[PDB]
Amino acid sequence: QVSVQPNFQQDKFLGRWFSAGLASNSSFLREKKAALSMAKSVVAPATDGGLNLTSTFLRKNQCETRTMLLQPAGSLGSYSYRSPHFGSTYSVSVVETDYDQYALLYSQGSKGPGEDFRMATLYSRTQTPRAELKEKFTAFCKAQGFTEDTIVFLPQTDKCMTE
Repeated sequence: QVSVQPNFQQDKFLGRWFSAGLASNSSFLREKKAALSMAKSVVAPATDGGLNLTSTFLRKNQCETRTMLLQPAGSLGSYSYRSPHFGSTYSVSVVETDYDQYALLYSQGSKGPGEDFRMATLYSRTQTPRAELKEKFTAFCKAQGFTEDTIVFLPQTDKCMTE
């Protein structure tokens, strides 16, 4: 069902990415769509062969950090995320990437209260992705059945982007 980047090279997907686009079926996210902001995500190899994703972003008047272990899930580019707080499991796939400019990610709830969740994410190596890259994201979101009102390009913040 979910496309995973052919011949995915985990060693080339590491380092700093910015979340520049988001689309989801979460009513909660839809309702604060306007208040959502760009996050800075750092990808590093995890001790289990998968990836650690550490994201920092501005919410209210403070920088928040979140860490996510992406465990290998059967093929390179396909991962599983298990929420420590809600026991929910999600499939996370790197659908398409050129490693030095952009990545398209797709996440799907599998088990638990988050089971019906689905989300597409645009990762960019810079805070200002070219229009063509934003086209690839819009096109992916539409094809996957996300509607125009749930697709957002996350505006940059002047905070929580450092180190």
